[PDB]
Amino acid sequence: GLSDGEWQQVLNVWGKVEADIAGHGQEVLIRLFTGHPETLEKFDKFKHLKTEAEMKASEDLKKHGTVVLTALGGILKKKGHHEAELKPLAQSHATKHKIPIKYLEFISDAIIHVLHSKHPGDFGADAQGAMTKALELFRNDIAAKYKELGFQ
Ligand code: HEM
Repeated sequence: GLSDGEWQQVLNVWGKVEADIAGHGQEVLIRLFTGHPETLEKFDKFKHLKTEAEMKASEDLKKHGTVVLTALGGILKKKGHHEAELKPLAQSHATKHKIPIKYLEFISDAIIHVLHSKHPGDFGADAQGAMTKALELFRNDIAAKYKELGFQ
């Protein structure tokens, strides 16, 4: 649960991402894959990437980063009223991709890391607080659907 002022902060931060969605999306995925190499094994289309240079050169990885962040932005713009947008993603991630909730924690922390890396000194304590709460709400509502499905 976020206040209006907290949502305002989230959507202000999100404007930074929307100026360069592919570059942000690329860096989020590279931070996830290099920091948590087990996550790469869930992607049949990325498991061939052995080095970060290959990851950086991969146009398909940047494309998937765009898909991911576009979906997340659509959810965030709902300011918590996201049941219809979140349900299919929870279902695909539990039943088809088999992504444990732990990896959603990993990508959440990776988003924070990338924001500080690309906007140093311009991602303030209030903005980090509100963005963190929004990612927690997203993860928690996914977790409820995972529990319904019995997925661990
Ligand atoms: C911010 C959280 C994330 C968002 C919003 C997101 C969004 C998406 C979307 C929109 C798709 C395509 C449609 C679908 O299959 O449902 C996708 C595919 C996928 N997601 Fe996620 N995702 C997230 C986190 C993750 C994480 C943590 C992993 C793995 C570590 C992951 C693994 C995948 C895989 C395996 C695919 C299929 C790729 C394909 O083969 O083309 N997702 N995701």
